[PDB]
Amino acid sequence: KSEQLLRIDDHDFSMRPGFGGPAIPVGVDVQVESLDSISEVDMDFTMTLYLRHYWKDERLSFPSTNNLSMTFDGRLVKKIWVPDMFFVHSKRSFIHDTTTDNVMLRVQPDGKVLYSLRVTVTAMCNMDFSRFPLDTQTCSLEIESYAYTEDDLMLYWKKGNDSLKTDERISLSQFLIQEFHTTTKLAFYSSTGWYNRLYINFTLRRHIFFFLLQTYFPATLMVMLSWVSFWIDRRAVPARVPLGITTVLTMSTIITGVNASMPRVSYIKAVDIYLWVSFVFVFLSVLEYAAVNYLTTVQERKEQKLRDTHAIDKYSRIIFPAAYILFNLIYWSIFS
Amino acid sequence: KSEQLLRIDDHDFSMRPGFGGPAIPVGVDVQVESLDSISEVDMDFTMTLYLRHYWKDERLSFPSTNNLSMTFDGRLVKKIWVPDMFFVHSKRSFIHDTTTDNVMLRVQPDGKVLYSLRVTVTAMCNMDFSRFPLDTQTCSLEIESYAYTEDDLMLYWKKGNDSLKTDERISLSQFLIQEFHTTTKLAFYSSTGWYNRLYINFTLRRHIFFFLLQTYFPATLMVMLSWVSFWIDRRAVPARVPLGITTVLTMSTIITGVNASMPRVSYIKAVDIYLWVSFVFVFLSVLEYAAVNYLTTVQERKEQKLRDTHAIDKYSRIIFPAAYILFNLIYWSIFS
Amino acid sequence: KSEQLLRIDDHDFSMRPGFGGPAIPVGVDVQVESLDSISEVDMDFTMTLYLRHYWKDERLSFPSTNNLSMTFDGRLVKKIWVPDMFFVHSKRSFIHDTTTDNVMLRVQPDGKVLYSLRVTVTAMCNMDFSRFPLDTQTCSLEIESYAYTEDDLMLYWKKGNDSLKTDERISLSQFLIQEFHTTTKLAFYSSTGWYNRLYINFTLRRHIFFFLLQTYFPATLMVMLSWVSFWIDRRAVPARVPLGITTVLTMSTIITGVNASMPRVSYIKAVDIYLWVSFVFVFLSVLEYAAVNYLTTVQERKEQKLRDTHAIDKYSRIIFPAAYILFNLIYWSIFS
Amino acid sequence: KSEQLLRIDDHDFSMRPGFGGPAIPVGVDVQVESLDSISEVDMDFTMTLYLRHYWKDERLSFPSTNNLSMTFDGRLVKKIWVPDMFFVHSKRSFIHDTTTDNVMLRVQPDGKVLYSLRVTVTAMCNMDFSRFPLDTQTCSLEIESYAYTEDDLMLYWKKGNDSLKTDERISLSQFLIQEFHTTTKLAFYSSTGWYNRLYINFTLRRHIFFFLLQTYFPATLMVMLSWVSFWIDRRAVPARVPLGITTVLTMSTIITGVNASMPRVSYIKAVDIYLWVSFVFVFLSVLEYAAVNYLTTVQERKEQKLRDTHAIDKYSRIIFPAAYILFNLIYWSIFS
Amino acid sequence: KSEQLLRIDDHDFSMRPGFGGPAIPVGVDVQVESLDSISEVDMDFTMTLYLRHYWKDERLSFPSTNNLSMTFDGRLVKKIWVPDMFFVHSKRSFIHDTTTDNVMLRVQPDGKVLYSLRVTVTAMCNMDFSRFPLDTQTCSLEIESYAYTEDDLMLYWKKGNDSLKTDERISLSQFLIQEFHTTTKLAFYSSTGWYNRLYINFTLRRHIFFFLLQTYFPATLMVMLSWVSFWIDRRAVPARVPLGITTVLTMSTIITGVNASMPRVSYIKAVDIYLWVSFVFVFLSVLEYAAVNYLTTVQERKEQKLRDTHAIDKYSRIIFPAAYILFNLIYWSIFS
Ligand SMILES: C=C(C)[C@@H]1[C@H]2OC(=O)[C@@H]1[C@]1(O)C[C@H]3O[C@]34C(=O)O[C@H]2[C@]14C
Ligand SMILES: *[C@@H]1O[C@H](CO)[C@@H](O)[C@H](O)[C@H]1NC(C)=O
Ligand SMILES: *[C@@H]1O[C@H](CO)[C@@H](O)[C@H](O)[C@H]1NC(C)=O
Ligand SMILES: *[C@@H]1O[C@H](CO)[C@@H](O)[C@H](O)[C@H]1NC(C)=O
Ligand SMILES: *[C@@H]1O[C@H](CO)[C@@H](O)[C@H](O)[C@H]1NC(C)=O
Ligand SMILES: *[C@@H]1O[C@H](CO)[C@@H](O)[C@H](O)[C@H]1NC(C)=O
Ligand SMILES: *[C@@H]1O[C@H](CO)[C@@H](O)[C@H](O)[C@H]1NC(C)=O
Ligand SMILES: *[C@@H]1O[C@H](CO)[C@@H](O)[C@H](O)[C@H]1NC(C)=O
Ligand SMILES: *[C@@H]1O[C@H](CO)[C@@H](O)[C@H](O)[C@H]1NC(C)=O
Ligand SMILES: *[C@@H]1O[C@H](CO)[C@@H](O)[C@H](O)[C@H]1NC(C)=O
Ligand SMILES: CCCCCCCCCCCC
Ligand SMILES: CCCCCCCCCCCC
Ligand SMILES: CCCCCCCCCCCC
Ligand SMILES: CCCCCCCCCCCC
Ligand SMILES: CCCCCCCCCCCC
Ligand SMILES: CCCCCCCCCCCC
Ligand SMILES: CCCCCCCCCCCC
Ligand SMILES: CCCCCCCCCC
Ligand SMILES: CCCCCCCCCC
Ligand SMILES: CCCCCCCCCC
Ligand SMILES: CCCCCCCCCC
Ligand SMILES: CCCCCCCCCC
Ligand SMILES: CCCCCCCCCC
Ligand SMILES: CCCCCCCCCC
Ligand SMILES: CCCCCCCCCC
Ligand SMILES: CCCCCC
Ligand SMILES: CCCCCC
Ligand SMILES: CCCCCC
Ligand SMILES: CCCCCC
Ligand SMILES: CCCCCC
Ligand SMILES: CCCCCC
Ligand SMILES: CCCCCC
Repeated sequence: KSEQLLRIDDHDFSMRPGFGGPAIPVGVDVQVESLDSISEVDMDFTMTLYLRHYWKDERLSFPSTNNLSMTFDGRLVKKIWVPDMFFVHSKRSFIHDTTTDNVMLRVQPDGKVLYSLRVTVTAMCNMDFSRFPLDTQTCSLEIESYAYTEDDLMLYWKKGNDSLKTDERISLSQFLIQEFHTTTKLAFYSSTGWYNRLYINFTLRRHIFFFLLQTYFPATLMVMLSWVSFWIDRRAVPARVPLGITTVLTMSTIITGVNASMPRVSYIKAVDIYLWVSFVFVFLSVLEYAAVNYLTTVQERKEQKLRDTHAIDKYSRIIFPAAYILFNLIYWSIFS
Repeated sequence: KSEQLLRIDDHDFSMRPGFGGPAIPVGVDVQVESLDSISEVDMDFTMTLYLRHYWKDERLSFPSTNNLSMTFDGRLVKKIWVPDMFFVHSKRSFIHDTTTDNVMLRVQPDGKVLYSLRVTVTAMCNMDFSRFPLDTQTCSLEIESYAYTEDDLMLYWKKGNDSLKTDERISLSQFLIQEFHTTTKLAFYSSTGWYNRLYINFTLRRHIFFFLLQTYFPATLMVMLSWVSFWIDRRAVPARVPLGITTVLTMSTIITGVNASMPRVSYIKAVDIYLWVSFVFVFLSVLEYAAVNYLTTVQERKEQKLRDTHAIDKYSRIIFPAAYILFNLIYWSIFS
Repeated sequence: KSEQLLRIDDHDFSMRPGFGGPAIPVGVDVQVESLDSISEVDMDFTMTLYLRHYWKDERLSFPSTNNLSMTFDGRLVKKIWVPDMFFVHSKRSFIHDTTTDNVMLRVQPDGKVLYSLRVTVTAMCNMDFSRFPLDTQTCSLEIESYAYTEDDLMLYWKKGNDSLKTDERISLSQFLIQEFHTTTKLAFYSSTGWYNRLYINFTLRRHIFFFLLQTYFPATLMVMLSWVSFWIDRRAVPARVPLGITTVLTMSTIITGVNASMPRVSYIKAVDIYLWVSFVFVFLSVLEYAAVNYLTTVQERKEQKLRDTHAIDKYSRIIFPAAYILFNLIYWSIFS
Repeated sequence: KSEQLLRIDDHDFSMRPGFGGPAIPVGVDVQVESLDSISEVDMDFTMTLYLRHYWKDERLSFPSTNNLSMTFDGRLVKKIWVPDMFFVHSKRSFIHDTTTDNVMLRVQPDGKVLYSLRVTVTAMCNMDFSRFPLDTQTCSLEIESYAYTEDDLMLYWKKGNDSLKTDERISLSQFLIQEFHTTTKLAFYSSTGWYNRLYINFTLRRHIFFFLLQTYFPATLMVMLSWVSFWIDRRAVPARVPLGITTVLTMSTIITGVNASMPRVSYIKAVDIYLWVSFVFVFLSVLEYAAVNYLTTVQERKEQKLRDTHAIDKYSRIIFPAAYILFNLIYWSIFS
Repeated sequence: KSEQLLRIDDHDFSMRPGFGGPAIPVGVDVQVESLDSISEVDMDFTMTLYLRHYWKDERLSFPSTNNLSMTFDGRLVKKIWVPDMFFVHSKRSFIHDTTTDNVMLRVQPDGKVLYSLRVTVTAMCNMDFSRFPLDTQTCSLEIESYAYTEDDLMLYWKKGNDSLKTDERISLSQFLIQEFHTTTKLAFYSSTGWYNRLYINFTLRRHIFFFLLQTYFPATLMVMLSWVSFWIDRRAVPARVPLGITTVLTMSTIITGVNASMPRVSYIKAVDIYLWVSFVFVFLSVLEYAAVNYLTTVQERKEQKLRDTHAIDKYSRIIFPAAYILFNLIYWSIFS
């Protein structure tokens, strides 16, 4: 029996290697397999990855006539000491087990150990959508030991920045992913002490032109179309009135449709300001003709009692486009 | 073997410490890690936290030549006595188990024990939406012992109000969170007796300006736009009629769009009252013109058979805005 | 050891108390903790409750110098006999297990046993929506023994109608709950025999005024608006035609919006009849003006070749409202 | 101990009864409790039922001084031989386990065994939606042995067609259920051989009148409303043009609303043909007036330069209704 | 006992057959039962299948007086050596277990083993939607050993291209499935070495005519309808203006409805280009009449101060259709 080469019953595996002395170093490597999904309302993401550990334990040394190592499955894990990593700020996770548990142990003759497993994790990520759709988000995944402080276990990336590998075909449906890198930091708990923590960081961006074409284009077109009425003769009331009222109706339907398809985040975003200012411009163009119609009727009644283009139209033809251009300049300077 | 220092087999661990005498006190600490989500249709919320227990048991004392403690994982729990806490009014919960069970036990040489675990819980929260979107909600999470009354187990907060800690970056997408504090209260069950219960309280609020801009602004603009027809000549029937009918259509589409985007709660809310009163104001503007046109036709026929502005318009120009302003004053005094 | 006071190994716990003789009575109490959700499409509801059992077994009697009882957790269950209750007509259920299994056993010195557990269950409920939104539903939850007939186990409510308790703040978001009571009935299975079954009954109702305001009010307003054209001069064709066609469009949008927000039940309901009759009334008013315009053109052309209000308008002004009022009287007498 | 009356340790229970000889017959009965849900997009249904097995095993015979049988729970199943049935073409399934496993074994003194359990299963069902909403679907649930061919195990319905029972109040929200019956068939696997398979068959149908009223009625009404313009004076251009364009808008909104409420099946169905032919009829009536108005203006200009009802209208008044009637006759003869 | 024929206790089954020598060959067969679902936003598919393994082990040889084989269930798997296959790039999977584990082991007298199990797996699939709805996707399912490299275990298809069988009734609701075939390829890991990998490939396509009729047809019809105004007398302002503005409103509603019914993928697709170019064509025809009306009013004012068809309409009648046809030719040459 191979479990008789390792003196399982001659040693107590409830304590760490080197217990009572200096801390034991443990190295970590990670390979990212895929990004499964992202949730904007719940503010989390899901990832599948390979996790590997490296450490040395003299109690597992065995004699050999050559340099062949021995490989074991998940059944041996319960009989020896292994490091207890967990994912910080996660919501749910599990280890894959088809057709059997995806766990491996490899032991060298001199006592070096490799421990590998395949896991799926959902972790939290705070997001800010004030600048939507020109926003940028940064996310991270954190690893830490649950029960051992830095006095007992020393956690580090095995090969520095070379310890992170990502799949060539990783992609998301509605985001672009870039800038994977690794960092470390020390954390404190008043109950127990200081801990090492490892990080995996990346960035997310959207496709700008899609949102431009879907949202900003129709609003600009409707605002420009409402300016046509300033060039129609003022004597055609049944032509001037329906134009303005139907433009207002169209702008309202567009705004409702746009709201129906965005993530349901209930605070003011950058796209909302643009849409509601355009709605005010279309509203003001209808009141402009109401003032012209009233003053023309007043003059005709006074002339009849005694017995060309109105100035408001001429000034509107200049004022409305200039105001819209000035608003656009300020907006795109603020929001880049 | 470390389990031989603690005389596990020399004691019965189905009974509480101090059995037959005074109740054993147990202290509790809580650290809130995140708020995962909140559901308005089912009226519940989800939370992840650390739970910690403190107590003393002389049966676990072991000799030591120094003052170092021993740490064990979840495999020891089944061999000793531990407190049986549960969450009152909860719907589902679980303990995280990747890469192993997130359970820890630490024993001092004099017999003091610390018991810590990491858990996610879903709990019920009754809410009232009569004043939507100006409503305020209060929620709480409750802890109690399942099998021991106040005569056997004494449950209390370990450090008073300092025993509750919350994450620096706790947030929700559609709510504002504030005012965490802890309380205690005694509960009675007729079948077994009196129990101590612990509480964690917090408050929720919405972003008012977003809802103002999305809902109250368009309705007011449409109501004011319907008043333009009072200033247009009564002889232009093909201009006066379409304006009113199209304003009614626009108001109806806005109401349908707003209804589709709110949580599906089937009773009358504050925002419903405002919207349907504005729909009546636009409705009454169409009947006013119907009366003006009918009386004009009757007068003209009477004059021709025998062989200026109508008073209704002059009165309407004043009466409609004053009534709308009075309604707004009453509404905003009642709903603040 | 506490399990040595009870002669576990001296008795056979695969058989019921009193085996071979009269049936053993078992009493039941239920405390309803919350109603979690209800689904109209799948016709089921979810509930959380406490379940308690009472019976006597002399094999569990133990000597004592006093009258104190002993409490055990869920680990003792597998070593003794317990009743096997199950929920009839259920779809899924589970027992809570955080931080440990929510199971309790208390044994009296004379052998009386109390068995308590906390459970969540989803159960079916047939619903009929023919009278929506004026419908009323009755539901029940049923309890029965799986393997013992009435000749072996006798099941009853321990304290009659006082055995059911409900929470003071139990509520549903879209329903009103009323009239909790308990009942019993005998059931027959041809393979095994007769069984006792216990029932918990309750009733559900809706908020009528919300549905009235959301659905019946706008349709009535639009129907009344379509009658305005009967008072407009027939010589204004470009005002009479657009009014009718726009009213038809508005009614269609209202009907589509209402259908989009109701439960997706694919058969005719009370509200559907009302909406489509109002649609026909608005449709018939457009044909009315088509007849008036055609006859007027014929009359003028005949007179010119040969070289007031039309009666149809006068009669329509009376007939249409009378017909609508008659329809309303019949409808609301049938559907209350 | 009842498990010592049956000589458990004196027999090998890894081999079937009668091993080495003729196949052992096993009878099956089924009782259907409910139909839980049905998914048209994923093409599956969910069912809850009781499964009962009958067979004889002489090794389980025990002596008795009377004719009583012994009852056991699910704990005995692991110690004897039982048949290994499974559901063919299923997606997921489970056995209910509250308050304990819903499994029963009843053994006669002479060795006859009854094995009963309560199970929930999700099974696939291929559907064809070409004739929606006038389509009919057929579904089945299949039962087979996993590891034994017909040379070892003979599987059959115990009581012919009387072996299937259904609940008196089984129903679905959007379908009607009918025609339950049972069949059998032999199947071949190249790796192992022949197997017996058992079937449960039923039929599903829709409510026709609901779909008629929601879809076919409004489209026909709009098509008939477009014919009104043929009877209006050709000189009323601002009355003729908006009527046609608004009818087109109403029809388009109706089609979009109807599409939004159906299951998302991406190929041509029967209702799509009707709606899009009606849209073409409304489109063609607008071009008809564009032709009449153009020819009228050409004639007037020619006569003025030189110094009644148009035939197109007269012929359209007859042609359009006749073509629509003919289309309806063909459609309802093809789709019944 | 049957397990005493196989010398279980005489062998170490933690090591592979032939340890220390050449690699052991393992053959694989697959039968596909169904395709359960597909998610375009999350980019995965779900499959149910049978997996079979073939290999030889001398340690399981047993003497026999005939040539009959023995069959075992999943309980024997834990006592012998079996291959550890897993699915590469999978998100979740499980093995069916109703009414017991769907696992079979059959052993020949000479030591040949067949190992069969039934599993459901969800695997990722990168998709590209640039050419939607004329896009084509290719998918694969991958099988590999978790712990043994090519120096220990040789993995191959048992019968080449004949090792894959698919159900005759495999189908999807919204896709067509075709071209199943198998391949192999070697993969390298820097940590451990070289592995064999097996592939199963297939292709997906859509129903083109459905999307043509639902999307491209209404947009083309509305573009053609906007050309009618070029043939109407320029002096009918209340007929020309409403036609254009209502055409714009109709096109906008169509675009919103189509966007609401497509998968939520946030980048530009082929259908989006066609729809927004058609919207521009309708927008430009409204400015065309704005120019004609202004130039006519200027001329009449100049002539009055001093005391037929306008050319723009004549040229528009030719230019607009030619440009649309040219755009269609270029678009359909690019996207096939
Ligand atoms: C249907 C709509 C949008 C309105 C309705 O009334 C309007 O004012 C809008 C208009 O687009 C413009 C005007 O021609 C219209 C008409 O008389 O009825 C209709 C027409 C077409
Ligand atoms: C490799 O194995 C041989 C025994 O064959 C041993 O002598 C040698 O030291 C080993 N080398 C290493 C690097 O372990
Ligand atoms: C890893 O590389 C990144 C590159 O952005 C760098 O920022 C980071 O400091 C590096 N970490 C280490 C440990 O070198
Ligand atoms: C600290 O440990 C020493 C043992 O070296 C012990 O004698 C001493 O009492 C301990 N101090 C306290 C405060 O427990
Ligand atoms: C803790 O502080 C909160 C702060 O509002 C207070 O309400 C509560 O009473 C305090 N509890 C105790 C025990 O002091
Ligand atoms: C109460 O306990 C005493 C022993 O202290 C016993 O003698 C007596 O019978 C008990 N009475 C009851 C009612 O249990
Ligand atoms: C209990 O009270 C309810 C109240 O309506 C009644 O319906 C029921 O029949 C009563 N049962 C008994 C056993 O008294
Ligand atoms: C019934 O039991 C009696 C003894 O109680 C026995 O003699 C008889 O044979 C039995 N009959 C059957 C049909 O089991
Ligand atoms: C078939 O079984 C017989 C035993 O009756 C045996 O002698 C013979 O060798 C077997 N044949 C083969 C091809 O293994
Ligand atoms: C299996 O069949 C496919 C069918 O096209 C073919 O492409 C492939 O080369 C075949 N594989 C082998 C190993 O022949
Ligand atoms: C058509 C409305 C948008 C006008 C501005 C063009 C977009 C410039 C934004 C650049 C983002 C990097
Ligand atoms: C409240 C935080 C800054 C957001 C500013 C919103 C201003 C809305 C203006 C809309 C104009 C119609
Ligand atoms: C836009 C219509 C609302 C005008 C009144 C403003 C609301 C006043 C109360 C706001 C609560 C903070
Ligand atoms: C049912 C609770 C009282 C709420 C009062 C609603 C009154 C709304 C009137 C709307 C008039 C159009
Ligand atoms: C406005 C349409 C409803 C008119 C009838 C009034 C409601 C009567 C039914 C009341 C049911 C409680
Ligand atoms: C199908 C069950 C009887 C329901 C009768 C509904 C009749 C509605 C007629 C609507 C005509 C506009
Ligand atoms: C940005 C990737 C190429 C897509 C170009 C889209 C151009 C659409 C033009 C629409 C004209 C209104
Ligand atoms: C905001 C007030 C709207 C009503 C004003 C109507 C136009 C005024 C013409 C002088
Ligand atoms: C009537 C003079 C030209 C009108 C267009 C002015 C455009 C303003 C852009 C600054
Ligand atoms: C509720 C009134 C519906 C009919 C309106 C008729 C207008 C009256 C003009 C005298
Ligand atoms: C023509 C007099 C001014 C019209 C508007 C009056 C508004 C009064 C608000 C109370
Ligand atoms: C159902 C007939 C629709 C066309 C009739 C148009 C009105 C004719 C009035 C004489
Ligand atoms: C102008 C003659 C009457 C028009 C209605 C005829 C209907 C034709 C259906 C065959
Ligand atoms: C000279 C014709 C003017 C047409 C109206 C222009 C308004 C839109 C400019 C982009
Ligand atoms: C009035 C001149 C003919 C108009 C038809 C032009 C169609 C151009 C398609 C190439
Ligand atoms: C807001 C434009 C109208 C100007 C009134 C003088
Ligand atoms: C009198 C000129 C008014 C201009 C307003 C835009
Ligand atoms: C709604 C105002 C009506 C007044 C008629 C005299
Ligand atoms: C708004 C109605 C006024 C009535 C004046 C005669
Ligand atoms: C409503 C029908 C009126 C008939 C008058 C002659
Ligand atoms: C509808 C076509 C009419 C043809 C008249 C010559
Ligand atoms: C479409 C532009 C034509 C210009 C004719 C002079």
